[PDB]
Formats: sequence, C-alpha cells, structure tokens
Amino acid sequence: PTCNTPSNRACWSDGFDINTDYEVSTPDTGVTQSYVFNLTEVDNWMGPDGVVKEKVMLINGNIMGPNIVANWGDTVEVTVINNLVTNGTSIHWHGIHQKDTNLHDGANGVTECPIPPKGGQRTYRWRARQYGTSWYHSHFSAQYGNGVVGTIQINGPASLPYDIDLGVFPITDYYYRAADDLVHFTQNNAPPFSDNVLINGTAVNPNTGEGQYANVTLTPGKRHRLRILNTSTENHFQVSLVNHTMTVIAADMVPVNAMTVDSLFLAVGQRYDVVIDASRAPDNYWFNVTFGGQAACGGSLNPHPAAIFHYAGAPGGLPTDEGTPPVDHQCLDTLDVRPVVPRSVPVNSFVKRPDNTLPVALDLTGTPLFVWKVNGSDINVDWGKPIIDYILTGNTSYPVSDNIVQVDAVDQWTYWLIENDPEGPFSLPHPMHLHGHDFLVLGRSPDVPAASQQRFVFDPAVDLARLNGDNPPRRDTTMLPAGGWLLLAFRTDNPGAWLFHCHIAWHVSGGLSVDFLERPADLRQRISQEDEDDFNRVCDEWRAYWPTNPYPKIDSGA
Amino acid sequence: PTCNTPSNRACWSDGFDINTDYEVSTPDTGVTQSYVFNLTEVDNWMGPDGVVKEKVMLINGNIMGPNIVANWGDTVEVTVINNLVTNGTSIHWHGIHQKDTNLHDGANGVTECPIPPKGGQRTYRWRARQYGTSWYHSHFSAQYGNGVVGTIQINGPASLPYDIDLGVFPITDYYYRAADDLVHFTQNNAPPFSDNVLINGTAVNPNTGEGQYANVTLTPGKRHRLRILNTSTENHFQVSLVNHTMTVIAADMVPVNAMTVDSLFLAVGQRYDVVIDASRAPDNYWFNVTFGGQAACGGSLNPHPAAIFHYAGAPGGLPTDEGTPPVDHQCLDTLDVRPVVPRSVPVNSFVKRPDNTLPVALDLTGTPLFVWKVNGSDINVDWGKPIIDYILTGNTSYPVSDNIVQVDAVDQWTYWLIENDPEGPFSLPHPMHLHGHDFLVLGRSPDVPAASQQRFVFDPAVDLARLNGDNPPRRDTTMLPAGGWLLLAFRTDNPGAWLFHCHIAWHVSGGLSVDFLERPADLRQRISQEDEDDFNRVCDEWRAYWPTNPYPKIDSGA
Ligand SMILES: *[C@@H]1O[C@H](CO)[C@@H](O[C@@H]2O[C@H](CO)[C@@H](O[C@@H]3O[C@H](CO[C@H]4O[C@H](CO)[C@@H](O)[C@H](O)[C@@H]4O)[C@@H](O)[C@H](O)[C@@H]3O)[C@H](O)[C@H]2NC(C)=O)[C@H](O)[C@H]1NC(C)=O
Ligand SMILES: *[C@@H]1O[C@H](CO)[C@@H](O[C@@H]2O[C@H](CO)[C@@H](O[C@@H]3O[C@H](CO)[C@@H](O)[C@H](O)[C@@H]3O)[C@H](O)[C@H]2NC(C)=O)[C@H](O)[C@H]1NC(C)=O
Ligand SMILES: *[C@@H]1O[C@H](CO)[C@@H](O[C@@H]2O[C@H](CO)[C@@H](O[C@@H]3O[C@H](CO)[C@@H](O)[C@H](O)[C@@H]3O)[C@H](O)[C@H]2NC(C)=O)[C@H](O)[C@H]1NC(C)=O
Ligand SMILES: *[C@@H]1O[C@H](CO)[C@@H](O[C@@H]2O[C@H](CO)[C@@H](O[C@@H]3O[C@H](CO)[C@@H](O)[C@H](O)[C@@H]3O)[C@H](O)[C@H]2NC(C)=O)[C@H](O)[C@H]1NC(C)=O
Ligand SMILES: *[C@@H]1O[C@H](CO)[C@@H](O[C@@H]2O[C@H](CO)[C@@H](O[C@@H]3O[C@H](CO)[C@@H](O)[C@H](O)[C@@H]3O)[C@H](O)[C@H]2NC(C)=O)[C@H](O)[C@H]1NC(C)=O
Ligand SMILES: *[C@@H]1O[C@H](CO)[C@@H](O[C@@H]2O[C@H](CO)[C@@H](O)[C@H](O)[C@H]2NC(C)=O)[C@H](O)[C@H]1NC(C)=O
Ligand SMILES: *[C@@H]1O[C@H](CO)[C@@H](O[C@@H]2O[C@H](CO)[C@@H](O)[C@H](O)[C@H]2NC(C)=O)[C@H](O)[C@H]1NC(C)=O
Ligand SMILES: *[C@@H]1O[C@H](CO)[C@@H](O[C@@H]2O[C@H](CO)[C@@H](O)[C@H](O)[C@H]2NC(C)=O)[C@H](O)[C@H]1NC(C)=O
Ligand SMILES: *[C@@H]1O[C@H](CO)[C@@H](O[C@@H]2O[C@H](CO)[C@@H](O)[C@H](O)[C@H]2NC(C)=O)[C@H](O)[C@H]1NC(C)=O
Ligand SMILES: *[C@@H]1O[C@H](CO)[C@@H](O)[C@H](O)[C@H]1NC(C)=O
Ligand SMILES: *[C@@H]1O[C@H](CO)[C@@H](O)[C@H](O)[C@H]1NC(C)=O
Ligand SMILES: *[C@@H]1O[C@H](CO)[C@@H](O)[C@H](O)[C@H]1NC(C)=O
Ligand SMILES: *[C@@H]1O[C@H](CO)[C@@H](O)[C@H](O)[C@H]1NC(C)=O
Ligand SMILES: *[C@@H]1O[C@H](CO)[C@@H](O)[C@H](O)[C@H]1NC(C)=O
Ligand SMILES: *[C@@H]1O[C@H](CO)[C@@H](O)[C@H](O)[C@H]1NC(C)=O
Ligand SMILES: [Cl-]
Ligand SMILES: [Cu+2]
Ligand SMILES: [Cu+2]
Ligand SMILES: [Cu+2]
Ligand SMILES: [Cu+2]
Ligand SMILES: [Cu+2]
Ligand SMILES: [Cu+2]
Ligand SMILES: [Cu+2]
Ligand SMILES: [Cu+2]
Repeated sequence: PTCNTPSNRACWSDGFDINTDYEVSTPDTGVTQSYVFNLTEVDNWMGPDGVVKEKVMLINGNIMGPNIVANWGDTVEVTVINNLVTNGTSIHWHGIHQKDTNLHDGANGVTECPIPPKGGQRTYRWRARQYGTSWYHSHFSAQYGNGVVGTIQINGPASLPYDIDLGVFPITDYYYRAADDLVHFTQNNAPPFSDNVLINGTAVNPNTGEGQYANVTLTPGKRHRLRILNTSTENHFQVSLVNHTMTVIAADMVPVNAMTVDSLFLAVGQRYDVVIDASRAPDNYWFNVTFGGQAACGGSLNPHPAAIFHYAGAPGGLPTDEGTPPVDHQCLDTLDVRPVVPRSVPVNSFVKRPDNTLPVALDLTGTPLFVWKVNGSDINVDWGKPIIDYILTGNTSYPVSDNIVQVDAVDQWTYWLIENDPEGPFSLPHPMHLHGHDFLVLGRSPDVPAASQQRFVFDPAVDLARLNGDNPPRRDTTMLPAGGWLLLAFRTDNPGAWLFHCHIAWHVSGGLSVDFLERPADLRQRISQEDEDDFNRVCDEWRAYWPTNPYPKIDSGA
Repeated sequence: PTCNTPSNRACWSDGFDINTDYEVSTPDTGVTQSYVFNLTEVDNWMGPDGVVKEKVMLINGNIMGPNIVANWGDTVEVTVINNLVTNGTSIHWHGIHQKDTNLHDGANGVTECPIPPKGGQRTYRWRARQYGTSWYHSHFSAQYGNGVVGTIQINGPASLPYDIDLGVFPITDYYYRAADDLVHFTQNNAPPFSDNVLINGTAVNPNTGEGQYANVTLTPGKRHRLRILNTSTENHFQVSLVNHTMTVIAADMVPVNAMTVDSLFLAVGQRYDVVIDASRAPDNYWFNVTFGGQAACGGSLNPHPAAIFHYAGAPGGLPTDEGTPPVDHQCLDTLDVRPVVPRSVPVNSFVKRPDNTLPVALDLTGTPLFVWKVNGSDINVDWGKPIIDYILTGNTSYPVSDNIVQVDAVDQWTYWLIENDPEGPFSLPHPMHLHGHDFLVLGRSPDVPAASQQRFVFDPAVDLARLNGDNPPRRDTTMLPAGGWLLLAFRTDNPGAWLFHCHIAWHVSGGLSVDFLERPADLRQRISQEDEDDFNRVCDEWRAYWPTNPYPKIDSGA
C-alpha cells in the first residue's frame, strides 16, 4: 500500500500493479490478520425488521460475522469455535482460490469433516493471492441461511481511480423460517419468496413499517467505490440507483475493464465492485433491489426493498423520486465484462463428448419430489468420510453419490458443457459456482426470457461461432440459463477436490453438485503434515460426536 | 332501438332499459339473425405477422368468424357445416346463458355429440336474453386454438353515455404450432410463451417487422365505447392506453356501474366494455398488452404487443411515447365492479362441506405428467355418449370421468368453494368459467404475488368477514388465485348439464372441469322434440364416422 493514491489506483507496490498476473505472483508481506468466530445458537432473536425469528446461528452474536480486512499478499487466519447445540460446521471462503491449500476450503464431506458442536474447533489459514471483494459462509447444508455468513475485503489495486472506498455492501434474502425447515419444505415444494431483503444487514418491514433503510453517505463530487455482494440462499437481484450510473471495476474477485451500466444483475454468490460518482444534485436517492426473469430466479414479499443513498450536507429523510423500473435482466449475468489481466483459449476446437458434458436433470420419480441430478446422480457427500480421506489412504473407490469427475490433466485448460434439462418438464436458471478456481465463461445458450421455457441443445453448426475465447468473463459464479446450456473452462493449476454446484441452497441440498477431483496423483504430496493431522483430528472428534446427534441427515450435506 | 341516443344510452325501448332485470325479462322483436359457418382446414396458411402456419381451422376462410351482430331480444341462428378433414366440432356461445336451451350450448360429450366432418351440419338457435359483448369458439378440445373463434355483439343499453361504438376488439395469443401439438406438448411440459399476440386479428413480427399494428381511429372530443375481449388459449392480458384512462361500463355480459381505471386485467374468456374519452392532445397513442403476475398466467415472445390509437386529423406513423409500464395485476381480475341490476345473497350462513367444496389438484404420479383433477378426478367426456343421452334414456349411472356434480336445488342460490391445490408442490392461477350462468364472486384468498407460492385454506374465523353478498361482481369468468380459494354462487334457474372449467385450453384438456347437472328431473321435460331429434341425428352421424377417424382422443374432450 505504497503508491496507491486516489489519482493512481492502478499502482500498489514494487512489481505489483493492476496488470500483474495475480494467479501466479503474490506480495510477500509476512502479515497475518487473525479473527475468532464463535458460532452460537440463539433462539427467539430480534431481527432487523422488528420480526422475531424462531432460531438463528450467529458468529460473535451478530447478524453477520466480522468484516475480514487484509491486503494483497497477507495471510488470513481464523479460529472457528462451534458452540451450536447439534449442528456441525465449516467456513467456506468463496472467492478464495485456496492455492495448494485444498484442506482449508471448508467443503463438508469433501475437504474436511464438520467441526463438532459443544465447543469443537479448527483454525483455517490461507494466503490472499487475490484482491477484491469476496464472502464467507457455512457449508453445513444450508446452515448459512440461519446467519453463519460474512464478508471478505482483500485490499489491492483497481482498474479506475476513486477517492473513497465505502467498503462492503451485502444484499441478502431474509426468511423468518429457519434453513433446515426450508430445506425440508423445498424438497417437496417450489421455493417460496423471501420475507424481506436485507441491505447491509438492515431492511424495513412492508407490513408494520419497523426497522430502518440502509444509509450510505456520499460525499458530493467524489468517486466512491462500492462493493456489492449477493450473500443470499436463493434470491437473485437486480440493483439500480436512481439518477445514477454504476461503473463496474470488478466482477467477483477478478478486476475488469471499466463498464458503465444503469443496472446490475447479481446472482447468488456474485460480487460487483462499482465506482459511483456523486455527480448529481444534493438529495437522497433510492438504491433499488428489483426482480426480473418473471420469478424464475426469486422474488420477495417486500415489494420494494430499498436503501437510501444520502448526499453529505443535503437534507434528511426518505427520497422523493420513486424512479424508473430497470431493464429485465432475465435471470442472466452480463457477459460483456472483460478482465484487466487477459487469458486465451481455442474455442473452435471444442467437441461435445460425454466426459466433458454435465447434464443437470430434475428427477420427479422418487422420494422426495425435488431431487436434482447432475449426470444422472444427485450428490450425497459423506460427513464421516470425506474425499480427502480417500486421497490420504490411497483409496480410489469413490461412491457414485460423491459425483467425482476426475481431471488428470496437468496445468491444461479443460472445457465443460453444462446442459440445463433440455428434455425435462420445465427448467430453472442456476447460479453455477466453482470452488478453487475462476472459470472462463466461453458461452451460453441465446439470451431469451427465463420463464419462456424455450429449449436449446448445443449445436456446433450455429453455436461454435457464438463462443469467445479471446479474454472472456473470468469469475467464480455465473448463470446457467433455463432450458439451455453453458460452456465453461478452467486451467488445472490447483490440485484438489473442488465442488462445482448451484449456489441456490435448496438446489445444492437437493443434489445439484459434482466434485472435480483435480490432479489426485499430485494432491497427496502437496498436503502438509499439519493439515493432515488436523484433518484427522477433526474427523475423529466428529465421528465420535455423530452417534449422539438426535437429528438425521435429510439432504446432500453440501 | 327507439330511445337509444348518444346522450341517453340508459334507455332502449318501452319497458326495457339498463335497470330492468335482463335475466327474467326479454324484448319480443320477432327478428332473427342468420349466419352460416363453413369450417375449412387450411394447410400452409399465411398469417397476419408474415409467418406461414402448418395448419389452421377457419370459419369462412378468415382469421376469425363473422361478427354476429343482433339486438336485445333477437334470435341468433347459426348453421355450422363441418368441412374439416378428421376433426369433429361444435360452437360454444360463451356468455350466452342458453335459458331452457341447454342442447345449443356446444359442449361436446355434454350437450351434444360433435358435428362430423366432410360435410356434417347442425343449426344452433338461441335467444338474445342478454346484451353486451361476448364471443364464440369451438369446444372440440383445443380446436379453437387453430382459429375457430369469433365475436358476439348483442346491442342493448349501457351504464354511461357515449357517441361512437367502435365495436369488438379481440385480443388473443398467437402460436405458430397447431393446437393438438400444443395439447400434446403441455401434457408433459410447461406451457410455452406465445409467438405473438394478435390485436383485432393482426400484429407485427418482432424478428422480421412484417405485418401491421391494429389501427383504431378516435374522433377528437367524442366518447368511444370499446369492447375488449380476451379470446386466448392460455395468455391472460393486462391492457392500458398511453396517456388515457378507461371507464368500464361492462364486465363480461353484465353491465356495471362506471369505474375509471388506468389498466385492466383480462383473464382467458373475459370481456370488458370500456368508454375511452378522446380528451388528450391530437397524436398517435400506444395500446399496450403487458404481462403481470410474473409469468404465472402466461407471456409472449413478442416483448411489446401493441395497437395504435390514431386521433383523426393527427399525423400518421408510429407513436413516439413508449409510456410507463402499468401496475402488476398479479393474475387477478378486479372485484371492484358492481353490476347495475343488483343481487343479494347471505354470506354469513356459509359452511365448508364436502358437497360444496371443489378441490383442484395437479396429479404428477401417472402418465401423462400434467393431469388436472377436480375432487380427485380428471374429466373425460364421451363424444359418443353425451350427458344429455343419459337424461333422455332415463339412465342415472353417470361415469366417474364425467365429473357430475348433481344440484337438485330448485331456483335457489348454490355456493361453491373452489380450492387451488393448497397441499401441492406448486399452484398456478386458474380462469374459472361457468356455462349457462353468470356467477356471483363472493370472495377469494388474500391478493398476493401470483408466483409467491403463498397458500391459503378457508378459515371461517378470518374469511367469513372477507366475503361480500351485497351486489358482488356478476360474470361468467373469474380468477381462482394460485394457492388459494374462490367462493362462487349461482341461482339454479336453468335446468341442464353445464361445464364449469378452467378456460386455459391446456388445463381443461388435462382434466380441469366438473359438470353441473342442474335439475335433472326438470331437464328431460323441457327438451323440445326438435332438439331431441337433432341431438340423436348428430349423434348417429358422429358414431358412424368415428371408427373411420385415423386419430385417437388424447385428452379430456373438453
Ligand atoms: C384433429 O385434427 C388435427 C389436425 O390433423 C389432429 O392433430 C394431429 O394429431 C396427430 C396425432 O396426435 C399428430 O401427429 C403426432 O404428432 C406428434 C408430434 O409431431 C409433430 O411435431 C414434430 C416435431 O416438431 C414433427 O416432426 C411432426 O411433423 C409434427 O408436426 C408425434 O410425436 C406423433 O407420433 C404423431 O405423429 C399431428 O401432429 C396433429 N396435427 C396437427 C397439425 O395438430 C387431431 O388428432 C385431430 N383430432 C381428432 C381426434 O380427430
Ligand atoms: C441443525 O440444527 C437445526 C436446528 O435445531 C436442526 O433443524 C431442525 O431439524 C428438525 C428435524 O429435521 C426439525 O424438526 C421437524 O419439524 C417439523 C415441523 O416444522 C416436523 O414436521 C418434523 O417431524 C420434525 O420434527 C426442526 O424443525 C428443525 N429446526 C429448525 C428451527 O430448523 C437440524 O436438524 C440440525 N442438523 C443436523 C443434521 O444436526
Ligand atoms: C442518513 O444518515 C445521514 C447522516 O450520515 C442523515 O443526515 C443528517 O440528517 C440530519 C437531519 O435529519 C441533518 O441535520 C439537520 O441539519 C439542518 C441544517 O443545519 C438543521 O436545520 C436540522 O435541525 C438538522 O440538524 C444532518 O446534517 C445530516 N447529516 C449529514 C452528515 O449530512 C440522514 O438523516 C439519515 N437518513 C435517515 C432516513 O435516517
Ligand atoms: C425503490 O424503492 C422505493 C422505496 O421502497 C420505492 O418507493 C415506493 O414506491 C411505491 C410505488 O411504486 C409506493 O407505494 C405506493 O404508494 C401509492 C401512493 O402514492 C399507492 O397508490 C400504491 O398502491 C403503493 O402503495 C411507496 O410509497 C414508495 N415508497 C416511498 C417511501 O415513497 C420505489 O418504487 C422503488 N423504485 C423502483 C423503480 O423499484
Ligand atoms: C407499448 O408498445 C410499444 C410498441 O411495441 C412499446 O414501444 C417499444 O418499446 C421498446 C422498449 O421500450 C423499444 O425497443 C427498444 O429500442 C431501443 C432502441 O431504439 C433498444 O435500445 C432497446 O433495447 C429496445 O429494443 C421499441 O423501439 C418500441 N417500439 C416502437 C416501434 O416504438 C412500448 O414500450 C409499450 N409500452 C409499454 C409501457 O409497455
Ligand atoms: C457422465 O456419465 C457418463 C456415464 O457414466 C460418462 O460417460 C462415459 O465416459 C467414459 C469416459 O470417462 C467413456 O469411456 C464411456 O464410453 C462413457 N459412457 C457412455 C457409453 O456414454 C461421462 O464420463 C460422465 N461425465 C462426467 C465428466 O462426469
Ligand atoms: C377491427 O378490424 C376490422 C377489420 O378486419 C375493422 O373493420 C373494418 O373497418 C374498416 C374501417 O372502419 C371498414 O372499412 C371495414 O368495412 C371493416 N370491416 C369489417 C370487418 O366489417 C374494425 O373496425 C376493427 N375494430 C376496431 C374498433 O379497431
Ligand atoms: C391509421 O389510420 C388512419 C386513417 O384513418 C391514418 O391517418 C391518415 O394518415 C394519412 C397519412 O399519414 C394522413 O395524410 C391523413 O390525414 C390521415 N387520415 C385521418 C383519418 O386523419 C393513420 O396514418 C394510420 N396509422 C397507421 C400507422 O397506419
Ligand atoms: C367430492 O368428493 C367427495 C368424496 O367422494 C364427496 O363427499 C361425499 O359427499 C356425500 C354427499 O354430501 C356425503 O354423503 C359423503 O359423506 C361425502 N364423503 C366425504 C368425503 O365426506 C363430495 O360430495 C364431492 N364434491 C362434489 C361437489 O363433487
Ligand atoms: C462464545 O460466545 C458465548 C456467548 O457470548 C459465550 O458464552 C462463550 O463463552 C463463547 N465461547 C468462546 C470460547 O469464545
Ligand atoms: C454498512 O454498515 C456498517 C455498520 O456495521 C457501516 O459502518 C458501513 O458504513 C455501512 N456501509 C455502507 C457505507 O453502506
Ligand atoms: C434526478 O434528480 C434530479 C435532482 O432533483 C432531477 O432534477 C432530475 O429530473 C432527475 N432525473 C430524472 C430521472 O429526470
Ligand atoms: C475405501 O473406502 C471404502 C468406504 O469406507 C472402504 O469400504 C474400503 O475398504 C476402502 N478401500 C481401501 C483401499 O482402503
Ligand atoms: C366451404 O368453403 C370451401 C372453400 O371455399 C368450399 O370448397 C365448400 O364448398 C364450402 N362448403 C359449403 C357447403 O359452403
Ligand atoms: C347406462 O349407461 C351405462 C354407461 O354407459 C351403461 O353401462 C348401461 O348399460 C346404460 N343403461 C341402459 C340399459 O341404457
Ligand atoms: Cl357461457
Ligand atoms: Cu459461496
Ligand atoms: Cu466457493
Ligand atoms: Cu439451482
Ligand atoms: Cu460450495
Ligand atoms: Cu369460452
Ligand atoms: Cu362457456
Ligand atoms: Cu387452469
Ligand atoms: Cu367450456
């Protein structure tokens, strides 16, 4: 943080700027930012909107956990003490690649066993090889829907000059019913609408009027950086600010070229760092959270979830301009974003084959009704025996339920075609997410309305020309369009077991996931004795605790 | 028509005006309006938007049939000659009560056997006991989806003065794929969006630009009566005119007290007579067809279906003001409408009993996937042996599949609670329509977002107060809200077999229907020797034709 000034945000330190390939070069700071998480179960907790919730799971007694702040090249260490009654836990660091530190990913039944309750602990330590905005959450089923969530801000350079960094701005769905009850509900029923949408942890109740709108004070004439996150379990958001444009400087944790838009689509898990110029008249302006796609990717019972953007020195109160409804994004993220640091892949060479195809299908023949299958199999990870235990014991007999897609290719690009139930009854859009990598969104089926139920299968005769291998969007989460397909690509530079799943909590609970066992033969040697011992320590403590649990495992575990 | 002038539309003739009970008093004009319907099957037909359709079934070689225009009291006589290749037919007169003329209703497998093809004929004769706007269509499955539709205009008095009667304005969904192929698609798949939406038999293709917008010429300063109809197979419309208000003077074929609105919801089969005042600046204005209810009750591949309303003396071309999007009606018709001629019913005396409760359920366990059941049974009428045949032969052993809800009540109000799959995975909105009557809409479940998946079961403690029995909306079509309930009421004044079904073509084909066999004992004695002979004649000709038909019956028949 030497040469980083408001006028020159492109610079950071010697050898490190916005054009430096962050996936291969990282600043040697030697600084460690430590945090302690205390997961406690609170019954009959008073919510931000005046409504009392039956049960919540909280980190350090707050709605969200600590705002993790570190610099590019720092090491983030977190001790997670589980003081919940029955539930196990883990903390997944979404957007953190976890380069050669696979066992710190937090994916239950994959990279670790769940940390046992009644005082169980584990200390996560990872290097911040990427700068930007990210988030953390539990990976114990849909436990993060109870409140085990928070934000990660790794400071670094930018693709546009700005004066003030307003920090994190998480927008999430809010349900009065607990996550485990909602997983049981969605197994046999269609997903419900949210009761409210929280902006920076606050929202107003549409029935009573209680609570408060989020208040962001803008300094007149200054460029402000705002880090918008979607920490939701199901809801996909469309965000807009009345009489203002937002300039995207980053998509997820990948800095992109300046892209000025009127509105932004945020899928579950997606982040967007924007530059907002306080260029308009001194007044209060509404920041609106709308829903497009015709309820194909969510909705809220709060008809107008909003936040207030207040200009400093201007009068207070509620904004008078209700605004103009934004463009219907049709449950799709923009593929116009072009990364600052480029990547190139041959797209003409692609051929649709079974070992590169991941068909997402909805099975309505079994018990329960909503069972999501990827390649004819719904994922069901083993909390007692993770995929890493198999790696450490030289065991290759992975169960069909673990959905292991073994990628043996070394440091090469791998192409993946994900099909969204073309022959099925109906289709829903899916926020596809990959652990341990930022993928290249090469292409998707034609942008059509989400509830249209229009189908598209990959036809090389029209679609090979629709792909872009010259600096395509690089991110950790993107939309799988309803009724169609999606083409992705990631370079195998990080040996480990990585989940690739839909980020809608109900869908991943239903089974929408695969496990990319990347370079298994290379993985075993890269695991330190410290990580192995600790992996085995937590698994032993969990295997001892499980027979005393009064509740069963109703879902996938992921 | 004697005293019906632009300043006094309330008057009609001696003893007949807007306040007279049309349901029990009718003018004796002694005049008859005759029409001959020639149903031809046209392959590779050129559509209004430029697209060539595989097959269509048309009356007298046009997009719609002729506009049946008669006065109140006149008798409408129509000879339907069936020159189709394979299909049987009938023409149902929607909105027309058919007072003591049950055998002219056109409901196949209920009131008649289908008129055979290759020259089969039958003459329908019915008295114009009601005035206002209505429509007619085929009742041979979803055959009307191929183009066997048309409008009915029975002139009479109105509830507000106007100068010009612009006539009928039929708005319908338009599909490139034929009806029988769509019934087959919807049996196992979710209904698709319409390819386009025709307004008065015309539209512009959103991809090519071929075709024309509907052009209505408004005269400056004069009050214009517009008769808006929704003749769709699935699509439910929201209609609005840029910079103008619409003053509703009639809901279906029931005249209502003046009600000014900015927008109107029209369910499948709904009509609305509005008065548009040409009180704005001389220009071209857009008439917009929008979709609310977040695609719960339809949508279109044409993002903006519209018509042009040109003021006489103004310049030509397309309207420059795109306008502001209207309010989301959430797939619900307005219940604020109050009929001119009132009706009063006790709503406090209502008790939910199995013999007054009609549960709508979607069965997903059998083959095909989408099978709609009412009270545990999906309707399946017998084209070869109709309900009237059972009445004429003294046979009371009505099949389970005929869904006979026998109402013995003589000239008394009957209350029906229709439930919308409260315990099911998902629930869709249903435009409930009744034959031979105009029902009283006493109440429905609390108005909530259409695809919110909020459920409501009738709870006497909070719902009995929510009902209205003092001049409630009287019409033949209304919305059964998604996940809720609907309380209807009709006076048993017309003995006969009457269909009560969802008007979405695909849903009635799936089985969403019951048959109100009203006053059986009174019915046999009220059937004329001419109607009995015609019925048997058409049934003998159809039963003789059927074994030669190369296609089977894949749906309900309704
Ligand atoms: C009333 O007249 C209608 C007009 O002829 C009859 O509809 C026809 O019914 C037959 C039998 O159900 C259909 O044939 C079936 O079609 C489906 C789907 O094929 C269609 O789509 C594919 C793909 O786009 C295309 O390749 C075909 O050419 C078709 O367009 C097949 O899966 C079945 O095996 C079978 O071939 C006709 O398609 C349908 N025609 C139309 C224009 O609707 C109807 O049966 C008559 N009703 C009665 C009871 O007489
Ligand atoms: C993690 O801790 C949560 C919180 O206690 C556990 O959730 C609870 O799970 C039980 C059993 O699935 C739920 O009970 C069920 O309640 C419904 C009524 O809603 C009833 O019909 C069923 O028969 C059953 O008794 C309970 O509602 C639910 N609590 C909440 C607030 O979500 C969860 O089981 C724990 N997970 C594990 C595997 O330890
Ligand atoms: C959002 O937060 C901002 C603070 O960051 C609130 O703005 C503050 O609003 C008050 C009035 O509500 C302003 O004070 C007033 O100043 C006038 C002029 O001197 C005086 O006559 C009044 O008696 C009062 O003191 C205050 O200046 C302003 N703060 C800043 C830094 O501009 C705003 O009210 C909050 N919005 C909501 C809805 O809570
Ligand atoms: C952005 O969020 C704001 C605040 O949530 C939204 O403003 C709200 O807009 C609705 C109408 O769109 C207002 O309610 C309406 O009030 C009128 C009475 O004037 C009534 O006739 C309607 O039935 C409805 O109840 C609401 O009062 C207003 N909030 C405030 C405090 O002014 C705004 O609409 C959102 N902007 C967009 C484009 O989504
Ligand atoms: C009522 O119907 C009219 C006619 O269909 C609608 O006008 C149309 O509005 C759309 C979008 O609002 C216009 O398309 C847009 O064009 C611009 C470029 O000109 C493009 O950047 C957008 O992506 C979009 O394609 C369209 O030109 C316009 N039609 C014509 C011929 O003027 C109107 O929006 C409807 N009103 C409402 C409130 O529904
Ligand atoms: C999806 O499942 C199918 C079936 O299990 C897999 O297809 C087989 O792939 C192997 C190569 O790994 C081929 O040798 C077989 O011929 C394929 N089966 C057939 C007959 O289609 C496919 O690999 C799986 N996809 C992934 C990547 O998980
Ligand atoms: C609906 O479209 C029809 C055309 O099919 C219109 O009727 C024609 O109107 C023109 C101009 O008034 C006359 O010259 C023709 O003789 C009419 N033909 C018919 C069908 O009789 C009709 O006016 C349109 N309805 C509205 C109000 O827009
Ligand atoms: C809608 O129809 C009217 C005719 O009633 C058209 O208006 C005429 O347009 C011409 C050429 O633009 C003018 O010279 C005349 O003065 C207009 N006559 C009238 C009736 O005032 C109008 O152009 C049509 N709109 C479209 C787009 O077809
Ligand atoms: C719906 O089906 C149910 C069950 O077949 C019918 O309920 C029966 O109604 C008769 C007449 O009132 C009673 O004698 C039986 O005791 C009822 N059985 C039950 C379930 O309690 C009901 O009548 C049907 N509803 C309609 C209007 O068709
Ligand atoms: C966690 O927080 C609870 C509630 O404040 C407290 O009682 C407990 O001692 C804490 N546990 C640890 C070890 O931090
Ligand atoms: C978000 O809320 C926090 C309260 O913990 C506040 O300090 C911060 O400024 C808010 N962020 C903005 C500017 O929206
Ligand atoms: C935005 O706000 C300014 C300040 O009040 C106002 O003058 C302007 O008209 C608004 N912009 C729009 C949408 O017209
Ligand atoms: C691999 O794991 C399975 C599942 O626990 C076990 O039954 C089997 O014995 C193991 N095989 C090896 C090679 O250890
Ligand atoms: C119906 O119209 C067709 C096509 O014009 C014609 O061939 C046929 O003779 C007509 N049938 C009758 C009896 O009108
Ligand atoms: C009455 O109808 C049923 C059903 O079609 C039939 O089985 C029975 O024979 C009929 N009764 C007579 C004698 O007409
Ligand atoms: Cl009718
Ligand atoms: Cu995540
Ligand atoms: Cu992740
Ligand atoms: Cu999903
Ligand atoms: Cu994950
Ligand atoms: Cu009808
Ligand atoms: Cu009808
Ligand atoms: Cu229906
Ligand atoms: Cu009908």
